Amino acid sequence: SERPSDLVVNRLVLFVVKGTATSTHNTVKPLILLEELGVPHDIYVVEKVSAPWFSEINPHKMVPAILDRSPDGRDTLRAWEATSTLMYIADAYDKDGTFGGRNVQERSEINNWLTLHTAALGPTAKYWLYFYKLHPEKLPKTIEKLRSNITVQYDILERRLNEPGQQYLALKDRPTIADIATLPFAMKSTAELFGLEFEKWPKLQEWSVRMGEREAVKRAWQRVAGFGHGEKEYGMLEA
Amino acid sequence: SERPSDLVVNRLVLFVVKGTATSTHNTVKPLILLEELGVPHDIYVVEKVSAPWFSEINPHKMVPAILDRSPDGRDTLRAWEATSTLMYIADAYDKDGTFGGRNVQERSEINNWLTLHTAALGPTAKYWLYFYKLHPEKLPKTIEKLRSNITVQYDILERRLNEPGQQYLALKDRPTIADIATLPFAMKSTAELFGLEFEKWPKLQEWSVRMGEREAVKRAWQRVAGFGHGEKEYGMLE
Repeated sequence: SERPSDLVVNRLVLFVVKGTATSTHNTVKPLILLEELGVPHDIYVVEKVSAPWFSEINPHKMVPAILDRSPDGRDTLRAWEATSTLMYIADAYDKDGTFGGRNVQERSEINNWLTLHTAALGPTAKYWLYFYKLHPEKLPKTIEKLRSNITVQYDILERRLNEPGQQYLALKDRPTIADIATLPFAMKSTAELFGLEFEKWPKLQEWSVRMGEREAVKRAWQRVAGFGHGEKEYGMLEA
Repeated sequence: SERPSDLVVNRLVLFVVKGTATSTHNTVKPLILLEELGVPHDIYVVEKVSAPWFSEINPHKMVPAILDRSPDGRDTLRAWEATSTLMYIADAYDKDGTFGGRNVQERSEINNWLTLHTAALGPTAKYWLYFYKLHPEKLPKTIEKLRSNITVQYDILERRLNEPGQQYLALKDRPTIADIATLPFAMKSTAELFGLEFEKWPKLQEWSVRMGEREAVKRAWQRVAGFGHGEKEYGMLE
């Protein structure tokens, strides 16, 4: 379980895999927040998440994961699970609470809508994709029930965004880590993958377009697609 | 929607349902942290989580949920989703970060092991229980794959608790909201429900017992079992 020669932690390192339509919807989450805050970071493209050295970073053996220097720069720390990477980046780099929440009131709603995604739509979408593509046997009654549960989550988000002045999920005024966490599983392209007509949730669709127009979000989607298709296929990408 | 006349927010209100074997595994989580920190609170036993007035508090229409006064008293705050209720209580009441984490390094590990439960074991256990008991049709291949996924999660927790000096999931020295979130789904009674032999994860079983011996945890289990079975069946308890 020796670390590859090219893995060093001089700044925040974000672990990703080769970019595909179905490999980027969790890794893009911390990348959006890094781009929003302009955090200096490296990208490490993992060839095999099953590799022992990677399990020492993330024992759940998935991307995204982060290695970073401690605030005083003496030690190294780690974040894994997409929602945990958002919480870490906000803690370490969002001192103004622009995306993390400035007070107990803001953080109460951010944590409600962030946790709703982490517990409900996120894992439901993950199980849908697993049974749809990865499970050796096709289980259509299971796939259909998971698809049905996704529409129930879209219904909750739609109700929220129909509330007066509610331009984003947590706060009225600005997007937060709750919006960043939800976006990849609540946009037209992902809805079409699930076999859903996204137009049935108009305020949710409008919200997805508004999030999509943010320069940091555009930069994140642009970059995450390219990782592992460049000059260097695997390992630490050239800064 | 108009609230019941007995629903007033003079302090933290924890929304629960009548105590049964199958109704307490999520509501016990915020109650453990309230007992650990000695947070003043009220208990509201919800008769119907389908009630329109309740969906104004939690749009996911489940317990636990919280109403509380904002620190400055200007707003009524809400928390819903079991993990969010832990985050809220920690934010509002855990001044020293005893359960929430005192520094960026502590919080990085607490949030890792808390989110593992929120995203992996929690929803996996929920889907196992749904397909096992609630789904009109029995889908054994789905139930078996979910049961398998539970054993993989126990394997991860076992690995962690085998690391030198790692007495708790997040921190070596003390339990955190990560441990509180995990306990209800990683103890002998729950393992037995899943048809698993909990002895096959010895360090995880030792950890569950260590958590279980805490006075706050004992009080929380006792109280959550009893809600709705005292003087009052539904509404604000006295």
